[PDB]
Amino acid sequence: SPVAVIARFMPRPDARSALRALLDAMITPTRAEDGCRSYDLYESADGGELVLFERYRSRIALDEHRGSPHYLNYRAQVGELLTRPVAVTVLAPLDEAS
Amino acid sequence: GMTSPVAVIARFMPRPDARSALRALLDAMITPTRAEDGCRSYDLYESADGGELVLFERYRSRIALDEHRGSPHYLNYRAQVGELLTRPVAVTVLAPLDEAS
Repeated sequence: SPVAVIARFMPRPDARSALRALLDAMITPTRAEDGCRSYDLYESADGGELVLFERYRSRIALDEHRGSPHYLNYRAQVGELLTRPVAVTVLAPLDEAS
Repeated sequence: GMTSPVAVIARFMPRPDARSALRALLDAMITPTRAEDGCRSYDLYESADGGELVLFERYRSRIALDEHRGSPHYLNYRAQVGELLTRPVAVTVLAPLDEAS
């Protein structure tokens, strides 16, 4: 049933701070979603991308996240900060210990 | 720094005929890698579109990742993986900014 997402963000150099702020504001409300198992934020070693790794209980839970007030606000603003669109990969677990 | 936790995303794009072989190769990594003192997690997924297999790995330190990369299981895997794929493994090393316990 459960699902995960990798989302990769390549900010414009002048928009890195704004991107970090936008993603920072997602963490609390997203982790508070009934169907969110985890939601973690990283920077690539080469510093070129911020990466979110997200895990949800079901496809329904992921749909709900994508309709949430916090998500909608983020989605309204994120595109304008990036060199290219968010690279999103939805995942289905094959062997996830938890 | 070197004592700080790290994560790794590794993406694999098998040839269609090699998919079950790749799954078996990656499966064999799971028990010994999770057993590493320094491995926090090591989880296998497939992409929603079925084209990729993806490992998400978390290590207690960069040192632990280096230990992983020197291990007998890793070296066996490294010797064989490329031959199953349409392109080399796509590997990203990650530094946590906000990773919950």
